[PDB]
Amino acid sequence: IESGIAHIRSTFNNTIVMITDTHGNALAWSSAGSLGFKGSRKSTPFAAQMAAESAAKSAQEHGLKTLEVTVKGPGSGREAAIRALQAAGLEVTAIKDVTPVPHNGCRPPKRRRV
RNA sequence: GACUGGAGUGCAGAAGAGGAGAGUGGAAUUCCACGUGUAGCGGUGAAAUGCGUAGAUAUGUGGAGGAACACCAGUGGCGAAGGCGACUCUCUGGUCUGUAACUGACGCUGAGGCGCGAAAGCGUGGGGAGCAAACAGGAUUAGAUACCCUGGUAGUCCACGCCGUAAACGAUGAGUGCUAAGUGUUAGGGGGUUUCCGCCCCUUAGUGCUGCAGCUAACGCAUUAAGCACUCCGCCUGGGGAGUACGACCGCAAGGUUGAAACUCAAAGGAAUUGACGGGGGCCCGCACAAGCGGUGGAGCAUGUGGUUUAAUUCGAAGCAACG
Ligand SMILES: [K+]
Ligand SMILES: [K+]
Ligand SMILES: [Mg+2]
Ligand SMILES: [Mg+2]
Ligand SMILES: [Mg+2]
Ligand SMILES: [Mg+2]
Repeated sequence: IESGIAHIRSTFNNTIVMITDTHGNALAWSSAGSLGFKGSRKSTPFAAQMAAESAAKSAQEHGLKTLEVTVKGPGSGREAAIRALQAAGLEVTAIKDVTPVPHNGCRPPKRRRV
């Protein structure tokens, strides 16, 4: 009711933004597809902003003033999404990383055009 | 017979992902269960196949399973090479530095043999999370038995045993000595100075950069020589056929090692130079685009050209650069 955590999964294809409680129960989420986009336009900072805003202004169901934000992936829309979450009318307390880095564990798939 | 600069042992130190075994750690991919949780996720140049209201995607908790080990990590270390990176222990190999104690040429190479030997692959039995040949579906395309997407078996991992190939490459055989420098870097030693620290110089074995002589067809090599010399081995004698055929040996097999001729060609090739080109880069320009104006292509006619039909339909011009 007072504070939440935001998880953004930004990738070179789409941006998901989920607002949850600090001990990890979902209240809301959104993405560019639920926002109404269909192609590469999903992958844009504008879609990132819009999905962020929809997420936060539904998170004001049970209400909050403060967010801790956690950013995942190489998607370029993290700046726009964080600006959205600051400017929607919430006090983003801190930003942090969820870069899922293995210490050379399981290997990636192949490069493209090979 | 004698000696020690080679070679080796001893003695005092130093580094190290050198190898085998056993055990061990946490990231992190996947999966199982459970909450929260609502309609998308994924992917592309666009998509679609596919997963998803029988509830995902995500988010947290806990658990299972295997594979590889970020930072350190560096033209840095070690190793004969292949290659070796998480940690600890055990068992082991080799290298360098200093000494001049010890032996006293005991050495260098090395046909034929013996072993090792990336990855793929083969046999048996496990394991199999990811990635993934083959394959299926979806796109692409003129077609696509491909690139591209979603899935995915062999495999990849282990034990044991085979296979013994490689752009297995520094495309540069092992050994010895000699022939200018400058500079990093690693492991050591010696000395001058200084409170150690720190700076400096000399030297040993490595590893890299740049360069003198000299060599080289040149590119370039240059005390880590492709220099100057000696020993030993292996290999070459135009291209292709052909690393084929016969033969032998090895191999469960796949296939490997050894290795020709007939026939055919008049070249094949290396390095470098000048251009031209480039679905390479960079800089600059032109109505070249873009921004705009008005037009052609549509209609009718004039003209020219083509094709044709003609006794003849004179000849010439033919992408830009022929066709009022
Ligand atoms: K096997
Ligand atoms: K190699
Ligand atoms: Mg193998
Ligand atoms: Mg224009
Ligand atoms: Mg007209
Ligand atoms: Mg004419």
